[PDB]
Amino acid sequence: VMYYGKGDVFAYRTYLKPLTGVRTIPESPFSGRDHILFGVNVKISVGGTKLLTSFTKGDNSLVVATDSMKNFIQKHLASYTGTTIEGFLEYVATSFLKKYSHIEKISLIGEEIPFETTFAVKNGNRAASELVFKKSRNEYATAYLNMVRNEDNTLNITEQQSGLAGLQLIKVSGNSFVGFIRDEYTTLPEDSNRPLFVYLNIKWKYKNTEDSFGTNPENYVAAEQIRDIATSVFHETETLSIQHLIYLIGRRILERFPQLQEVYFESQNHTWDKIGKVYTEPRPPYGFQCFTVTQ
Amino acid sequence: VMYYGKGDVFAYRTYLKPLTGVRTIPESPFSGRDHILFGVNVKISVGGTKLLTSFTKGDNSLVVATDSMKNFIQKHLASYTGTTIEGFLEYVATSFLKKYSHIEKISLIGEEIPFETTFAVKNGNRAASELVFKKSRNEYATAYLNMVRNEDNTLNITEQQSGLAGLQLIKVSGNSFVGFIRDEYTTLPEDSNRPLFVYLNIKWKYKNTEDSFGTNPENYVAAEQIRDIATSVFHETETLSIQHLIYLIGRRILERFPQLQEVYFESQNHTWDKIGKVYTEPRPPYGFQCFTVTQ
Amino acid sequence: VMYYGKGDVFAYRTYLKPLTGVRTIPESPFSGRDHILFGVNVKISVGGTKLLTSFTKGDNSLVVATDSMKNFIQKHLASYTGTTIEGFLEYVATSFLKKYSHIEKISLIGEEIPFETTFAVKNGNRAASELVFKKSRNEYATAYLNMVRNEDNTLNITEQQSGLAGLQLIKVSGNSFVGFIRDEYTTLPEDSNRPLFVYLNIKWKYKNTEDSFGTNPENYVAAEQIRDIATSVFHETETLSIQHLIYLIGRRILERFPQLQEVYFESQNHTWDKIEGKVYTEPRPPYGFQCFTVTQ
Amino acid sequence: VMYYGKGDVFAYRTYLKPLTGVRTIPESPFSGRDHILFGVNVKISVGGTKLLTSFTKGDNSLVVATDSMKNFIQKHLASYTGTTIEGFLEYVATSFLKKYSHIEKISLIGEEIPFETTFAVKNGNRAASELVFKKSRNEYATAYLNMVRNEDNTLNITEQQSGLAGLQLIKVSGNSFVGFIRDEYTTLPEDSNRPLFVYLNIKWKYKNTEDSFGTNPENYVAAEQIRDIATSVFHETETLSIQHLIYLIGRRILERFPQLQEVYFESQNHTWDKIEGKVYTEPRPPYGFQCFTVTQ
Ligand SMILES: O=c1[nH]c(=O)c2nn[nH]c2[nH]1
Ligand SMILES: O=c1[nH]c(=O)c2nn[nH]c2[nH]1
Ligand SMILES: O=c1[nH]c(=O)c2nn[nH]c2[nH]1
Ligand SMILES: O=c1[nH]c(=O)c2nn[nH]c2[nH]1
Ligand SMILES: [Cl-]
Ligand SMILES: [Cl-]
Repeated sequence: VMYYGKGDVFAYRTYLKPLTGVRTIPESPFSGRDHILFGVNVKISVGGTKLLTSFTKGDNSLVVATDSMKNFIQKHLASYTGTTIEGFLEYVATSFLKKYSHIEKISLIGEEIPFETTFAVKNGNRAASELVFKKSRNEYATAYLNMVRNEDNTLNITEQQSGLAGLQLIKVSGNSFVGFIRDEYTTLPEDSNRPLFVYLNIKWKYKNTEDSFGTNPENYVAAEQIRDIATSVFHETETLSIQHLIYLIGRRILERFPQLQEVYFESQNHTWDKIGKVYTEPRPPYGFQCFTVTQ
Repeated sequence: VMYYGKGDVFAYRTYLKPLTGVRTIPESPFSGRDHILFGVNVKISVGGTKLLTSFTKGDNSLVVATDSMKNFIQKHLASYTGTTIEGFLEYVATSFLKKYSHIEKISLIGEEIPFETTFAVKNGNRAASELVFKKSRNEYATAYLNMVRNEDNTLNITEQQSGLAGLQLIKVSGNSFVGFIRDEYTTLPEDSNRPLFVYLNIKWKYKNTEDSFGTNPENYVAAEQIRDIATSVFHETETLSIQHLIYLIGRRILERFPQLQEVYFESQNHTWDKIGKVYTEPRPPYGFQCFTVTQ
Repeated sequence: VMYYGKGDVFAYRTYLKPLTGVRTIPESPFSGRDHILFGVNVKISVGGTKLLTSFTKGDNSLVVATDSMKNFIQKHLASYTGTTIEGFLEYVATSFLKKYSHIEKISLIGEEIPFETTFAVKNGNRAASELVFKKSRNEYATAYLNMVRNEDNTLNITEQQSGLAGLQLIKVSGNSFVGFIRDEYTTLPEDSNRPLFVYLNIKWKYKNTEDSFGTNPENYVAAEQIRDIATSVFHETETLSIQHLIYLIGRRILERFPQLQEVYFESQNHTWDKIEGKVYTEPRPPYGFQCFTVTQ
Repeated sequence: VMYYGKGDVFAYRTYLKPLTGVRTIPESPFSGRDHILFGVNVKISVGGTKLLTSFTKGDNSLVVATDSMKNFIQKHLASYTGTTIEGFLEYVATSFLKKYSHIEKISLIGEEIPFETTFAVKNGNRAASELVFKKSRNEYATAYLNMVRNEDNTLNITEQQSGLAGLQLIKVSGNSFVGFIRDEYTTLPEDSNRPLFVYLNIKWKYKNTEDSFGTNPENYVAAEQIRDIATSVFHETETLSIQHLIYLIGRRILERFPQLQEVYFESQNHTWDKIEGKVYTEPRPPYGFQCFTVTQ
C-alpha cells in the first residue's frame, strides 16, 4: 500500500445551483434540493509510483502538501457549477489528475453535512425559513469515487458508489425473530413481537456512472428517496429478521430505480430489552448484517 | 456534599397517554404528542443525614441500592398515567420519598430521547407511519425537579425547571458582530454579514409549578414551541451578537407564555471561517453566553 | 445570570519552569514535573453589570470579543514564569481584571492535557526521550479559580479548587456489597467478592490559596500524589461499597496533606457483569454514582 | 457480499496464563505480560452460501443468533489456555467452524482493552498492586484472523494480522517539512523546526502464522515492542515528513523482527499551530494522513 491525503475537509457552500427535475417515487416526496446551504466533508487519497521516494528518501519534490489538497477541494467547491456531491467529486478528481500528472490514482469520499428547514413567521403565517437552518446529526448522504490515469493518459472512473448513512429506525411492533438455532450457546428467547431497532447504511451503484452526477436529474437516485423507501418497506413488512428486512428494502430500491446495478446494506441490531410496556437499553454487544442485492 | 444515585436510566414506554389540548402559538404548529413512543433518560440523586454512616462506616443498612433506584424508575414509568416528563418526575419524586422515609431530598433529571415520524405508503398514498420512527440525535426536551421532606413531614418541590437542549441553528445572512473592543488582544475582524452558527440550551421556570405537569395542558410550555420561537426570532432579527439574539428570543418566550417566570440561555458560537461563498470549520475554541430573562 | 466567555482554549507551552522542591508522601514517588511540554485546556467566564446593554440593546462598546479572550490566554501562557496550572490561572485572572476595568468577576477552569514519556535508544543506552512524548487520554489534573473586583478596585480570589479527573480503577477482588435494602424494588444479589470498577473525580481545596500556586512548592498538593493515594487505599481496603472507599481515600488525603481544608469526590460505578477462568463483560448503561466531601 | 455477526463483544478474563519467554530488542524493556487481567473487545463475522435463504426468505433454520455468537466468544475466553489475543482468535475460529458445519468462513477482530499498574503501600513498602489496575484509553494491541472451511472439511487460516492502534506521539523539535510543491494551491509555509504530532496505527504480518500464537513465545512480536521502536526511531530521526518517518520505523521493525513479512502504517498529522516561551494551539479539523507498507 502507498497513498496519502487529507481527511475531514469540511466545506460549506451557500447558493449552489439547485437540484431540480428529479424523478419522484411513491414512497418519497423528494423532488430536489434548494441548495441555499450545501455542506460536505471530503476525504481525498492519491497514489502513484512516483511517490515512492517521498517515503524511501524523504524527498518532498513530488509531494502535493496535504494542506494544499484541502485548499484544492475548497476552491473547487467555490467554482463547481453542478448540483450533487457525486458530480462535485468527479469535478475534483478530474481537475486534480489534470493538474498533477505524476499522480496515477485518486479516491474521494464526500459526506453530506445535512441541514433541516425551520419555522419562521413571515408577516402573519408560519413558513419554512430561507435563512435559518438546523444542523442535523442524523442520517446523511455519502458518495465515493475512484479515478485513475491510464497508460494512454486517458482518465477513467474505476469505482463509484452513493449511499445513505446513519439511518436509525425502530418499529414498535410487527417484527419477529423465531426459529433460529437453539443449542448449548443459545440463551436468546424467541420473540414473536419485538420493537426491532436497526441502524442502516445503504449504498448503491449505478449501471451507468453518468447517472450519478445529476446532469440529467431524471436518472439521479437521491438518498432522501432511499430513506423513505426503507421506512416504507419497514412499515409494510412483518419482519422475520433484519436479514429478511434488508433484502426486501433492497428489492424495492432496485424495482423503483432500474438504472441501479446493486444495493449494499450494513445493518446493526440495537433492539431494547423488555423489562404499559417498558423497555431499556441493552448491553453493548450489537448484531450486524452485510448484504448486497443486485438488479 | 453527601448524596448518591443512578444515571443513564434509559426507559422506553409505548402508548403513554397522549398529550392533548396544548395551547398553540403563532410560531409553532405544536398541539400535542401522540406518545406512541415515549423515551426518557433519567438521573436520580437522593440525600439525607441518615446516609452518613454508609460513607463513614461502610454500613449499608440504609442504602437503597442504586440498581434498585433504576428498577424504581422503570417500574414507575410503567404505571405513570400522566402525559409529560415533568409530571413523571413528580410522580417518581413523590413515590420515592413516600417509600423511603430516611431520605430527606431527591433531585431528578429527565432527558427526552426524541423520535421523529417517517413516511410509509398506506395502500396508495404517503403518510406518517404509526409504527416506524426515526431516532433523532438532535435537540431534545429536558426537565429537572428537586423535592424535600420538611420537618413536619410534608413534601415540597423546591426547584423545577424545563428545557430544550442541543438546538443547533445557522443563519446564512442577516447577522453582524461589529463595534467590539479593539485593543492589543483583538485580531477578530468586524463582520457586517456573518453566517452566525449558534448552539442553544433554553430552560424555563413556571410561576406556578403545577403548570409544568401538563394536567391542565392549556398552561404547559412545550419544548417544541420554544424551538420554533427561537428559529422564528432568529429569522426575524438582524442580529448584532449572540447576546443580542438570545435576549430577543427570551423576551418573545416570556411574551407568548405569561405563566413563565424566567428563561435561561446557554449559547455557544460555532460560526464557520470564510475562505460562490465557501466556509470551513473553525479551530476548536468556542465562545459562549449565559443569560436569564425574567418576566 | 449574566456572563460570557470562551471554552476549549487549548494551549501547549514548551519548557515551562520545572516544578521541584515538593514534599513527598509514602503512597507516591512523585518528585516534580519536567515541563518540557505543558498542555492546558482553559475556559474563561466573565461578568459585570456593565455588560447588560450588550444583551438588552446589542451594544458591543464594552464587549471583549471571546476571540480576544483566547488570544489573551495564549499570550499569557507564553509569558507565564510559574510552575502550576493553579498559578497560571491566577496570572490570567489578575491580568485580565487589570486590563478590563468594567469586568467585575472572572472564573477560570484549566484542565491538564497530559503527556507521557517514551523510550529511545541513543549513544548506546535506552532511556526516556527528552523530545518524543505520548498524549494521554487517561486521567488529568484540573484547577479552578474565581476572582472579583471590589468597589475600591482591589482584586480578591473568592474560590479556588484543584482536582484530578478521569481516574478509572478496577480492583479484581477484595470488594463486597452486602446488607443493602432488599424490598420490592431490589433484584441486585448480595456479592461478597466483586471486581469493583470505579471512575473517580477528586477535588481538593486548600486552607491557604497561596499554597496552590507552587511558589513555595513544599506546600503544593500534586494530582499525581492524590492518584497514588487513591490507588493505595483501594488496594489496602476490603471495600464495603464505593461510599466506604471514597470516605477512606479522603481521610488519607487530609491526613497526608494537613494544609488541605476539604476533599470532594464524584464517583461512578462501572463494575462488570459476570458471565475455567472467570470472565466478565460490560454492563447495561445505567451507572450508580456518589458525591461526598470529607473535611478536616 | 453476504455475512452477519456480532460486534463490541467485550470480555474480561482474570488470571490468564502469563506470557513469558519472549525475545528482547534494544528499543524495548518488554519482557512479558502478567495477565492478571486480560481484556479483549471481539467482533465476529461469518459467511456461507447456505445463509442465503435467511435473507431471501426469512428462514432462520440455519441462523446462529448473533446473541449466541457473543455467548460463544465469552465462554471460550473462560476455557482458553493460551497467552495471546492472536491465539485466542484461532481458538474461537476453529471451535466455531467445528461447531457449525454450514458456516464456510469466519473473520475475527480482537482489540486489547489495556490496563495499567498502580501503586500501593503494604507491609512497609510501596510497589505495584496485584489487585488494582487503571483502565487505559491510550494505545492498544489488535489482532485479526480469517478462517475458511474447505470442500473436504479441513479448516485453513487465510489471513492473519496483528497491530497497535491509537499511538499518539508528539516530538517537540527535530522535524522539518520543506521542499514540497509550491503552486497556486499552496499556502503552507516551509518549516524547518515543527513539533510533529502523529497518530499511528501499525500492523504487521508474520511469515509463519504459528509465530503469532505465543505457543513458542520467542517468535512472538509484541505490540509493546513495536510501540517502543516507533518512539525510538522518531526520537533518533531528523524527520523530513511523516512519510519519511514511517518508512524508517517500518525498516527498523523488519530489521528487529526477521520473522515478519511486512509492516503497514496508517498515520495522521495532528501538528499544532504556532500562535517568552513557545506556545501552540489546536489546528482546524482537516488532517493529513498516510498509508504505507514496508516489506522484507
Ligand atoms: O434480526 C436478527 N438477526 C439475527 O441474526 C439475530 N440474532 N440475534 N437477534 C437477531 N436478530
Ligand atoms: O456574538 C458574538 N459575541 C461575542 O461576544 C463574540 N466574540 N467574538 N465573536 C463574538 N460573537
Ligand atoms: O458501592 C456501591 N454502592 C451502592 O450504592 C450501590 N448500589 N448498587 N450497587 C452499589 N455499589
Ligand atoms: O509530513 C507531512 N507530509 C505531508 O504530506 C504534508 N502535507 N502537509 N503537511 C505535511 N506533512
Ligand atoms: Cl515516596
Ligand atoms: Cl531491552
